[PDB]
Amino acid sequence: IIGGEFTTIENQPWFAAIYRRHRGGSVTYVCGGSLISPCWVISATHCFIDYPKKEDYIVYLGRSRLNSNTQGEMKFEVENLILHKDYSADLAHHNDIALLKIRSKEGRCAQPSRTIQTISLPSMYNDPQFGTSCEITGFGKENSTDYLYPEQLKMTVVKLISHRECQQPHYYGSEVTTKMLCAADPQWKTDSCQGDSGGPLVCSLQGRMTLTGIVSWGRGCALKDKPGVYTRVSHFLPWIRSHTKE
Ligand SMILES: Nc1nc2ccccc2s1
Repeated sequence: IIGGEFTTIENQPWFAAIYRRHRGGSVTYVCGGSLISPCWVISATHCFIDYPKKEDYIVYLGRSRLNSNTQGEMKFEVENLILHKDYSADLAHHNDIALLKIRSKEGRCAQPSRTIQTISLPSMYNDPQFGTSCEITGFGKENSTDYLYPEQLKMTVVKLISHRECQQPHYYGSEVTTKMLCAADPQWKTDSCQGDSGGPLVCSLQGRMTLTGIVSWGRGCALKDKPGVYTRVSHFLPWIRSHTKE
């Protein structure tokens, strides 16, 4: 997250931190995700496509720090890693959505607590109007030029951009489809960045906090006329519903 503010997991208790174990034993951060039911985390396919083997991954819930344990956190293995079969990449990632079925070493799913909660899905084809303020959360870079990721979780606020505006040549042209959502700051001063992929774009939809988007792609970070692009969750409900019975 470029700009914005530090936070803790109590302010985004559905946030999942996803790591990969290497041969040799070293563990590195992959991407964010969101707990949508006790056994299911939703994220982005592009985070996993190069290493599609479920055994490679570790998921934490209730974690506020990147490389230290948070009191109360839960650690899970990935029982199933489900990637979208229509995924494609050209800048733009199409159908950039993934499901992780989580399972602890003891065979259990997430147990809700002060630091671990689920986020509601939107109803179909129901999104906030352009100009609406939403929140994004992640452990991604704080500056495009940084090498390190922040040790503490961050969040910021971005505003939804209409498809009409995002499709202008001077924005992203045809790279953006109707299954994607653009969001940015009016001054371009805050944005998602490398390492934020897979995490939640959350909007309040009729009084309910709702998973409107999943961090997917963008040209650079916090650049004029280059918004963050998000998988439009409300266009994938049948896919999510079918695959969460797996
Ligand atoms: N504005 C955005 N920059 C990035 C970088 C990596 C992934 C997602 C995004 S969205």
